[PDB]
Amino acid sequence: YLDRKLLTLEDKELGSGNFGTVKKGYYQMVVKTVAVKILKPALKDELLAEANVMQQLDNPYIVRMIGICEAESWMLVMEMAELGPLNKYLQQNRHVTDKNIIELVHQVSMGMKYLEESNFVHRDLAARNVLLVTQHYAKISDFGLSKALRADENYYKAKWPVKWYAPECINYYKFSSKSDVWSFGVLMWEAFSYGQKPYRGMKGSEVTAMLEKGERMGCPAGCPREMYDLMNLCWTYDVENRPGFAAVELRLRNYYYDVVNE
Ligand SMILES: N[C@H]1CCCC[C@H]1Nc1cc2nc[nH]c(=O)c2c(Nc2cccc3cc[nH]c23)n1
Repeated sequence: YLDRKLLTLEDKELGSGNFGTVKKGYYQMVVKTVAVKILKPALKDELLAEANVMQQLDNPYIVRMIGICEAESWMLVMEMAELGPLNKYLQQNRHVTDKNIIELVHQVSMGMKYLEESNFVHRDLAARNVLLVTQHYAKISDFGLSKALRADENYYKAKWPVKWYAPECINYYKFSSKSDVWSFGVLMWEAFSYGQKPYRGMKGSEVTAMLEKGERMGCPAGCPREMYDLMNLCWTYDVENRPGFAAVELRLRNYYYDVVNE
């Protein structure tokens, strides 16, 4: 699809994953600054599946794909989020206000509400997969594990990011928008913890044991009671009683407007 002659890549890598590297580039559309996933048979199919998901999505809070290019390696060219991953940003900017964190996490809930309405499951929702366009504009990224739900099912049956996964994912291998809501609760905890890793010092098996005991991570320092209450609701054990994204986004929206009033 894209013309390799129209793409100029920077040598430095922004990041990496088993897929390969993420590099900054420029594409001749005006010129568009881009982030490019560069592959490093199954990997090619995985990148094309990621591209196929992104092609179907159109929302202000989800990273846009520009196109694909088959050159020195398969490349997935996407819009650039200049400020990078949310967890890293907050670790480096410890004075971002609680109001600003709520604004950003609410934007992610708006993107996830759209994803749920579209019947896609993200399956890797975590602060490392929320990118900042500006200090006030967040977008969801990294659709490599995402799936388009079948017309007749509300779940996808499957190394996993265990600390972000709901009990039904671990126990029954079933991934739904409600499974993404559980991950969104962990993402909220990460955001209010300024990008600290969740379940510090614990093995995945210890986390599963902790959750089975009805125990949950505590309230981050300075996190508003209302936001902690929402994280706990996202962490409802029984998938059937857990809220969907419409309910989560509404709670965040109303709380953000309350904060804005001051
Ligand atoms: N989850 C991230 C981090 C883990 C590995 C994978 C990596 N993935 C992505 C996917 C992306 N998709 C679309 N646009 C992006 O900009 C982008 C992206 N930018 C990005 C990453 C890291 C640092 C910086 C600094 C500026 N931009 C950065 N990182």
